[PDB]
Amino acid sequence: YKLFITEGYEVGRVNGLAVIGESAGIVLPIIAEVTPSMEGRVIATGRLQEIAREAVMNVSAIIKKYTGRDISNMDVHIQFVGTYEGVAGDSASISIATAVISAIEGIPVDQSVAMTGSLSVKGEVLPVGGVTQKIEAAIQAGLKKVIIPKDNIDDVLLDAEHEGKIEVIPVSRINEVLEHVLEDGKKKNRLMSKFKELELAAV
Amino acid sequence: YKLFITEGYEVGRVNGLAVIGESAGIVLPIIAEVTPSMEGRVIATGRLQEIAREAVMNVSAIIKKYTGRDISNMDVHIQFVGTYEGVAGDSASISIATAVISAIEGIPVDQSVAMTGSLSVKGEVLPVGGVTQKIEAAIQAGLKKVIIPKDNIDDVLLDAEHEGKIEVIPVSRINEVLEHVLEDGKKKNRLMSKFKELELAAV
Amino acid sequence: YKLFITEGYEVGRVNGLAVIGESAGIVLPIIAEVTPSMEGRVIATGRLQEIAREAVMNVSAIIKKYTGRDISNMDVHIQFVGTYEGVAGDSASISIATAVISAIEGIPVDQSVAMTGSLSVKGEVLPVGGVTQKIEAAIQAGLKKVIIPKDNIDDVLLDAEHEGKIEVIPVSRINEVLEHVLEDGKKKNRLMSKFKELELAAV
Amino acid sequence: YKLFITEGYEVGRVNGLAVIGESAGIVLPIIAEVTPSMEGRVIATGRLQEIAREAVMNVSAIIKKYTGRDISNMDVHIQFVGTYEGVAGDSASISIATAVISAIEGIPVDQSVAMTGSLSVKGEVLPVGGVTQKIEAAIQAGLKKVIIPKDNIDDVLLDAEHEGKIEVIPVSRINEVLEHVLEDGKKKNRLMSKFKELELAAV
Amino acid sequence: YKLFITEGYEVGRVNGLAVIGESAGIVLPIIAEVTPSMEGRVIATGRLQEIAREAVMNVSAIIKKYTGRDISNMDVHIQFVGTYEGVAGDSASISIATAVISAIEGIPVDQSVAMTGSLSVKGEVLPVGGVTQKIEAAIQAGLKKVIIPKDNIDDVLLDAEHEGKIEVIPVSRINEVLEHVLEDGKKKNRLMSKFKELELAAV
Amino acid sequence: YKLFITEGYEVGRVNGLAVIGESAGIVLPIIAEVTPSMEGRVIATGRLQEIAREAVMNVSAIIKKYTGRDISNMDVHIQFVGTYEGVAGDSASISIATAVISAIEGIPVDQSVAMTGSLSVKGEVLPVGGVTQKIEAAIQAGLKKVIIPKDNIDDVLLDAEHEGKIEVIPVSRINEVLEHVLEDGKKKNRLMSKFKELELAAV
Ligand SMILES: [Ca+2]
Ligand SMILES: [Ca+2]
Ligand SMILES: [Ca+2]
Ligand SMILES: [Ca+2]
Ligand SMILES: [Ca+2]
Ligand SMILES: [Ca+2]
Ligand SMILES: [Ca+2]
Ligand SMILES: [Ca+2]
Ligand SMILES: [Ca+2]
Ligand SMILES: [Ca+2]
Ligand SMILES: [Ca+2]
Ligand SMILES: [Ca+2]
Repeated sequence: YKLFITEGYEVGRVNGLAVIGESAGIVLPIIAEVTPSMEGRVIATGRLQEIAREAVMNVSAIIKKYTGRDISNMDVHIQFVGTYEGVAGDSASISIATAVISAIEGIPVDQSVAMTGSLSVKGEVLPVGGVTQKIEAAIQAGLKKVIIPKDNIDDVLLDAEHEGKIEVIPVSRINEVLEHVLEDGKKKNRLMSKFKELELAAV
Repeated sequence: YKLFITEGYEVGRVNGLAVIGESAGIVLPIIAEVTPSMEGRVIATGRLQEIAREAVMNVSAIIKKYTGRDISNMDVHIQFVGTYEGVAGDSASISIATAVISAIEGIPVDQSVAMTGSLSVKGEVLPVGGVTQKIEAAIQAGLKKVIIPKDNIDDVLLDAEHEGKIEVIPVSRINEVLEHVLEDGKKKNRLMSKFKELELAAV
Repeated sequence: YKLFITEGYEVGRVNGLAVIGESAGIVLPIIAEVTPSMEGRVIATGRLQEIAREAVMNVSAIIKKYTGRDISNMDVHIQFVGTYEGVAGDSASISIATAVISAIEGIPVDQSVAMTGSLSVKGEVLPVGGVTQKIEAAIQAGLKKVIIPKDNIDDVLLDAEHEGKIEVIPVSRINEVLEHVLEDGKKKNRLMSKFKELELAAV
Repeated sequence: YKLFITEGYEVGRVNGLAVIGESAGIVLPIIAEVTPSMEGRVIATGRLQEIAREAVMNVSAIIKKYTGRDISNMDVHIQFVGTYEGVAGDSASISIATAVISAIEGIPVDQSVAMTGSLSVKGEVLPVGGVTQKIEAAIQAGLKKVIIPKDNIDDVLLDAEHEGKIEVIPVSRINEVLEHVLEDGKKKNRLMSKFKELELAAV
Repeated sequence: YKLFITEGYEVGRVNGLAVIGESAGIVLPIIAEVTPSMEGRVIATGRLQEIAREAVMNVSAIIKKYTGRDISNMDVHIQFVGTYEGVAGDSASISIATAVISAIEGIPVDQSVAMTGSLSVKGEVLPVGGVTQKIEAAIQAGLKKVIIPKDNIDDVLLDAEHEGKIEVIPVSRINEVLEHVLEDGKKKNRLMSKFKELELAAV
Repeated sequence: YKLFITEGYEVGRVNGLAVIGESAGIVLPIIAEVTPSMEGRVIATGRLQEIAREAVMNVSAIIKKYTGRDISNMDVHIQFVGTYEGVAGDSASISIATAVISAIEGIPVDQSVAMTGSLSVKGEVLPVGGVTQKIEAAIQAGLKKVIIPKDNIDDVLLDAEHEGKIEVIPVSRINEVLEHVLEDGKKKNRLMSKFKELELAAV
């Protein structure tokens, strides 16, 4: 069996990438759900709960500012698929941020696209460690594309055999992430139009 | 003596399945109780407390979203029946999730049906390891049926003698689990109607 | 000297039974005290601290649900009388649960009645191992009665000489335990009336 | 040189008694200090650290309940004076409990009075082994009095020559211990008045 | 890769300096965002959340008093770039305060200028520890200037080789910080004019 | 470096004194600022926030009654200079109360005068613990005078070498505190005249 889906579109699920030990890449899928608070909490458990809190708090800033969803009155549940000892995750992981946006908006995410990077509270995608090793894991999982922070482009060093097996997509900002992974449609168009101001503000 | 019941309907009790060591299956009954918080806590102890937290947090998302029970203001007590060294449980175990739903709703669970799988925060049943070995344990305990994640169907490899001794029921979603194990009646009908939106959302 | 009392009524003290090594029964008295938390902690130490946590967490569920004592804001101190290497205790020991109820309610427990069994979070008394050997220890200590889980009744096999020396009382539920060991009186009546709903719910 | 003081009053120091090997008594002085936690810890090391934890946890129950000191937010340091291989200490040693009370209250303890016994979480003094041999050690150290659990009174068997050399004081409860060893004064009066409810509750 | 930018102007981002362990300096970039509250919260997580609360509360005082922004009805998100164990940050870090002002005003901060210091609620820059070591980190990161509290000027002791590699700028007050790091322009002029009263009040 | 100023007059800043651990004195400067509320809040964070709330609420009573400042429509920011683990502050610390009065009135406080004491809602200065140890800290910091509650005068016990290094000023009431620390001038005269009724009422 496998804990990631390699093709198709799913709401609230993103193929993130992380490292186990010092150097081994893994596909680390994230599933998010948002609910009414019945003040909202970030609900997460385990070794990566701090990363979940970082990502959810940072994405909440951009959601409030640019989309106007009252995420402060929602509970946000973050699930990491596959428990591993010694996982090193991306600070403020963009995969978690993306899963939250997908969940709140009801817009499915392309499972063939893995991603790694850290979300700034301003909507920028900041560099992370282990990019080559994460890309390798994505290739071994049969994923088609991998989003990485633009500032990590020169960190990519793959074998000739692995090069060519995956499309590497460098990004500066969260809206480029959403452009590449969200399912095309009315909902996406509408959301992307709200995020345009983030791009205008950031350039 | 035995720590599982093999027939009849009980509130808040589910015959889960787990692995001890690398490969030996065990029946791992879960008993859950929900109480007023007198913010609610997940109350669990021992080697499997993290799995209990995962399952309770994930099921809380679907309970809040689809049933509107204020589970955030309840304490949720999870008990694993039978302490074993070296138990490997299902992440976000569906048996724990089911026991919690049964406890909150007061709808008994069929003890003749064992289950294994991991609950997503979206209500999906995700694949787990050791499915053949868990099925074997269910057969040795005299259980009639075993629910497994659909994605584990091709992981089943039983002897001719064991094949035929238990009905294997693959599932995609939590509501199918509840369909098969919850006692038929007004209460079930009412609950299943609330969970219908989960199925609509997930398909 | 002796570490158990064989007759009379004492608040917060119960003659539990356990096993040392594989098969030797022992009387294992438990003394409990509850205090204000000055969030409450289970305060216990030694080899059996996990069993103390299990029993206290499980009894807390029934105390909150049925009696409304704010046990969550109390510290609960569990003492095992007599340190032994290689003690195997009852999971969620009913003797610990009973001692806690006695301590919180100020209702003394009959020292002539030993007990063994595991408390479910629903208030059921679940079967345990070594029942014959525990009964033997109770007989050797000069105790008059021994409460055991009903599901262990067929596990009793005593010599003709030992048979007849102790009254074996099988139980299904915690309120039967309390019926047999708590001192008769206004306080007991009042508490038993609160626990009646547990019995109604469990039957 | 000697590791015990035989006369005078000292804060936080008690002449406990223990056994080395199977039968040889020793004077085992305890020194305790309480500090702010800067959740409080029991700080102890060596072969007897478990006994220190037992005694400190049990006395904490009575301190919280009857005196209202927030011992949960203090660190409690326990020192055993004289390291010996093969020391068998009293479970929940009353000497450790007494040293802690003396330290928290700033009321000195009479060094001419040795003691042995186990503290229950309810404030009772429970019987221990080796009482004759501990009394002998107290006599050889030149101590004037020895407190023992009342239930050990019939365990005393001294030579004619040793009989008569020490006053044996049997006790039921911790407040009798404190009555005999704490320095007379305003502080003692005040503390003894708080512990009166323990005696009322225990009789 | 690197987690700091060494040149250019960015809104809401400041190259702060901190210490890891006892003595090692690090560049600790801060990114801040302010949003509508949808009462405002300081939203921060991790080991340095208390410092973030201090800095945001202190800067809020000067923002309310001198600029009249209703920061009380904004959420203020603070992100520390790069998670490290054992970071010791500046109390009420001026880098956090500056990032908040930059974010609320939309005026970019010069990334070539690092800073360390503690903001008083009156707008003063108070001394901090580890100034030499922080300056060293700034030099190793390739930063051009470092702002330090004036009272730390005599704490600077750099090698001949490091001296000369960075401009050290001592400051008394927050407006001098803003003078040196904020991008020149209409927006800055306007803001600096509001802060002039702080300087008048503080001198 | 140092976190206190030892000479000169500063608005809103007071050299308070506190204890760390059980007995070590520290100089704990307080800085206060008052702003418009844009209902007013006490804005404080950290381990001492409750003391800040106490002091600000108590001083607000006397400010409203005797000076007529509408402090209810101001935010009051309290900053403790120097974070320490295990600080024990003065309940309703007079240093915090004084800093607030200084901030609201714009009258500087003499930094050479340290103080300790608790402010009553009636304007009295109530006794505190650790006075000798706080005085010692003031002496070690090079402060010239220390205000203490009159009822603590007999608690002072300094070495011959320390005696003589600081002027100890006992006080009954807040206006004596203000007499000794506020800068002489029109503003002070005016404020002291308003507080005269407090003294008349309290004598
Ligand atoms: Ca390509
Ligand atoms: Ca590409
Ligand atoms: Ca079949
Ligand atoms: Ca089937
Ligand atoms: Ca009989
Ligand atoms: Ca019977
Ligand atoms: Ca005598
Ligand atoms: Ca005697
Ligand atoms: Ca220069
Ligand atoms: Ca310079
Ligand atoms: Ca003088
Ligand atoms: Ca004087």
